Amino acid sequence: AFEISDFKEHAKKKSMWAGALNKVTISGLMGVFTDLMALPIHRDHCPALLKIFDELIVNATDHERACHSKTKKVTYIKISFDKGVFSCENDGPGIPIAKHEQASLIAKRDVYVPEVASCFFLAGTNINKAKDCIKGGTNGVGLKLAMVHSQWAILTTADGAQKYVQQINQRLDIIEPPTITPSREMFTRIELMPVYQELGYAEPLSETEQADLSAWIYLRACQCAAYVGKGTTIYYNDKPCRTGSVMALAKMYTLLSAPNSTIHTATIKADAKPYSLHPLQVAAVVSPKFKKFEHVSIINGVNCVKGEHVTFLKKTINEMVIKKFQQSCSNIFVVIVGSIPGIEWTGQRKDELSIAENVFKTHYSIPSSFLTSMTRSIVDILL
Amino acid sequence: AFEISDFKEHAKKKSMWAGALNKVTISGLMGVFTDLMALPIHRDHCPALLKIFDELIVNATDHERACHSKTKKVTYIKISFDKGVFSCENDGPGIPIAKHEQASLIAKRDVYVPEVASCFFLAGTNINKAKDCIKGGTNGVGLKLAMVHSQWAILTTADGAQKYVQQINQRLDIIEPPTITPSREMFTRIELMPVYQELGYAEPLSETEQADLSAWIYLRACQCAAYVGKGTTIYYNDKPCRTGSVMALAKMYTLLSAPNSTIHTATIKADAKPYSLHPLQVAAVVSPKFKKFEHVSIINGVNCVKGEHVTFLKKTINEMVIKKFQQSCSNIFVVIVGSIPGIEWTGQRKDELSIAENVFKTHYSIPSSFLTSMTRSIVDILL
Ligand SMILES: Nc1ncnc2c1ncn2[C@@H]1O[C@H](COP(=O)(O)OP(=O)(O)NP(=O)(O)O)[C@@H](O)[C@H]1O
Ligand SMILES: Nc1ncnc2c1ncn2[C@@H]1O[C@H](COP(=O)(O)OP(=O)(O)NP(=O)(O)O)[C@@H](O)[C@H]1O
Ligand SMILES: [Mg+2]
Ligand SMILES: [Mg+2]
Repeated sequence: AFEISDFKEHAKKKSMWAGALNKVTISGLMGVFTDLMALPIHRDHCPALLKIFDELIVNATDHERACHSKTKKVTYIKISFDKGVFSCENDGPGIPIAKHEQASLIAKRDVYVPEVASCFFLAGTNINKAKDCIKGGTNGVGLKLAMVHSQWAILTTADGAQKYVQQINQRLDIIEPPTITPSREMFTRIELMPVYQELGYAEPLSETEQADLSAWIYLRACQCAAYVGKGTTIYYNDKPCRTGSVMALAKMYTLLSAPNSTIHTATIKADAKPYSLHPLQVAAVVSPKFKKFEHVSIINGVNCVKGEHVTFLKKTINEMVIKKFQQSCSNIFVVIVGSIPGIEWTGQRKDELSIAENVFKTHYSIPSSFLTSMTRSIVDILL
Repeated sequence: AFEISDFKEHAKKKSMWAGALNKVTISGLMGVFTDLMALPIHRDHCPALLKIFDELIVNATDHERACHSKTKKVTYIKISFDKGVFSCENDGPGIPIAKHEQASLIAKRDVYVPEVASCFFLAGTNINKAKDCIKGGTNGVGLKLAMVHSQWAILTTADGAQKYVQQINQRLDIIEPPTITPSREMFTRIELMPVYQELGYAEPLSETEQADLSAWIYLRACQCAAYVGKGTTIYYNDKPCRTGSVMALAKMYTLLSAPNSTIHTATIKADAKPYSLHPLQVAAVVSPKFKKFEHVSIINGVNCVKGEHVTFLKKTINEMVIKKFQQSCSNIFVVIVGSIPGIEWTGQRKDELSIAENVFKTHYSIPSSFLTSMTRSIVDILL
C-alpha cells in the first residue's frame, strides 16, 4: 500500500509540479488578439499545459542574466506555435556540449550536459543560487516538466564549434542518444509536441483550443518583450512583439475598456545594492469603468499574480488618497515589470513571490509625481 | 556548473516545497488568543516552519478518511507545542510495522514501512489516489519536509501488537535504526524540534515568537475541530478545541469586529455521487464594519486560501443582491468547511485548489433561505 514513485511518474500524476493535469477554470486567464488587445479567455484550460510553454519561455528570458558569471549576449527569443508544435529558441552561448562526469556515473553511460539539463530532475545551474540572482529559474525542474508532458521533444544546442541534437520522447521514457556534428552556429532550441489528449484537449486541437492557446502564448511573449534587456527582440511565429514598454502593455490591456486613456508612469528605484541595480517600471490607468483592482506583474521574467510589491504600491497610493479625499484602488489597472533580488517563490509554478514587506519600505521610493497624479485621478472619481 | 541535487539537500535550499525558508510577510496570518478570539499576527514569520506543523496536522486529519479501503476509527488528535517541541498524535491503526521489500532493496538494508513514510520522498499511500479520495495528502512528500526541517524527530507508532520508535535526526541526515517492542497500544505520533535558528528564529524562541507560533497552531487545531468527523476530539496542549461547528469558527473570527452578530447558516448539498457524499457547511456574518470580503475555507482538512468554491458562493449571492437592490461581497465574512472530491492542489503547500467552476453549477445547490437572508442583510447595508 505504501508506494515509492520516481520523479517522472510522479510528475505525470501530480498537480503539485505544474498545476492541474486537465482543464479547470483559470480565473484571470487572458490572451492577445489582433492593434493588440488583451482579452479574457472564458473557457477552461489545463494549467500544466500552459506551464510547459512558460517553463521554456522563462528559461529563454533567464539566459541573458548574469548571476556572478560571465556576461551573455542574447539578441532574440523566437517562440513558435503551429500544428500543435511549440518551440522556443534563443541565441547567446549554447548549453555546453561536454560529458557530465557525475551524471555519467549515475547513469552508467555517457551523459552530456544538455541531457542533464533536460532529463535529470533537480538539476541545472541555479541549484546554489545567490540570493541576489534575478533569474526566474531556481529548482532545476522546469525543463524536465516540459519533457514529461511531451509526446516528442527535440533539444538542439550549438556552441560555435559543435551542434548537439537529441530526441527526448514518450514523456521522458525514451531518451535517444544525441547526434553531435561540427557547427559554427550558437543557440539553444527546444521543440516539442505536448500530450494534448492526455491533458484534456482534442487531437488535433480544435479551432477554439488552437485560437485560445495561440492567444495565450502571444500575450506571454508580449509580456517578455517588456521585461528583457534592450538588446533582445521577442518574436511569436516570426513576428516581433512590439510591446517593449510598460506603457505599451498597459495600453494593450485597456484598449477595449478604456481607450485613449492617460497612462501614469513611474520608475521605482532604490539607493542601495542589490536593489539599486533593478529599477521597477510601472504604468497605470485609472478609470471608473474598471470593476476591481488588477495588476500585471512580470517579476524576474515570471508572470506573478501575488506579491508584496503590489501591496506596497496600493498602500502608498491609498495613504495619499485618504488624505486628499478627506480634505481607493478599485479603479486602478497597473503594470509592474522588473527584477527583484531576494524573492522566494511559493511553488514550482511561481504564482506567488514571498518577501518581507519592509524591503520596499526601507529601500524603494515611488516617485511623488506618479503618486500625486494617480491620487488626483482616483479622488476625482470618488467625488 | 550544472549541478544535480538530491531531494534532501534541495528541500533545505528551495522555497518551492514548503514556502520561504526565512521570515517574510504573510498577509492574512492569524492566531487564536484567549472566549476564543482570532486575531491578526502582524509580524513576519517563516512559511516553511508553519508548514512543518500543517503537514503533520493534515496527516492526522487524513487518517480517519477511507479512500476505497477499510474504515478507520480515530477518536483523538493531540497537538502539543512546548519548549519549541511540536508533536502530533492520533489513534486509529498504526503505520504498519513490517519490512518494506522494495525500499529495503533500494537501501540495501532492512527498511520498515514507517521509515518509508517518514524518510523516502515521493512515498506514501496516496501515490495512486482516486479522483474521489478526499484526503488532503497526495504527494508522498509532507512528512519528509517535516523531517528535513527538524534538528531531531521521533516517530512512534503502535499497531496493537508491537511498538516502533525511530529517531530521525539532523535534517534527515541521520536515520537511526528503529526499536521494536511488544505493545498493546495503537497510535501514530510525530515529535520534533524544528531548526528554528536556520529558519530565522531565536534559539530558544523569543517570548513573542513563542506566543505567535502557539496562537497560530491553536487556531489551526480549532479549524480541524470543525472539519473532522463527529467521533474525533482535537486537543491543543491537552485542552479540547471547542470549535466543532462552522458557527463556532465564525463567532471566533468575528468576536472583536462584530460581537453578538447574526450567523447565517447553510449546508450546501449535491444530488449525485461522489459530490452527494460530502455536504459543505457554511456560516457567514454580514457587517458594515468589515473592510473587505474574507473567507476561511477548510477543504479536505487543508486551509485553502483560493478556490472556485468561494467564487461559486460569491457569484450566487451577487446575482441576488443586484436583483434585490435594483428593485456586494465586501461586507461578508464566510466560513466554509467540508470535503470536495476531484480538486487538484497547485503546489505541495496546497494554498490553492483547482477545479472546473461548472462542477458547482451542475451539482451543488445553495439553500434559498441562506441566500435570501444574506441578500437582505447586504442590501440593508447598501441602502
Ligand atoms: N533556453 C536555454 N538557454 C540556455 N540554457 C538553458 C536554457 N533552458 C535551460 N537552460 C539550462 O538548463 C538548466 C535546466 O533548466 P530548468 O530545468 O528549467 O531549471 P532552472 O531554469 O535552473 N530552474 P526551474 O525552471 O525553477 O526549475 C538551466 O539551469 C540552464 O542552465
Ligand atoms: N499521522 C499519521 N497516521 C497514520 N498514517 C500516517 C500519518 N502520517 C503519515 N501517515 C502515512 O505516511 C504516508 C506519508 O505521509 P506524507 O509524506 O505526508 O504523504 P501524504 O500525506 O500521502 N501526501 P502529501 O502530504 O500531500 O505529501 C501517508 O501517505 C500515510 O500513509
Ligand atoms: Mg527553468
Ligand atoms: Mg501528508
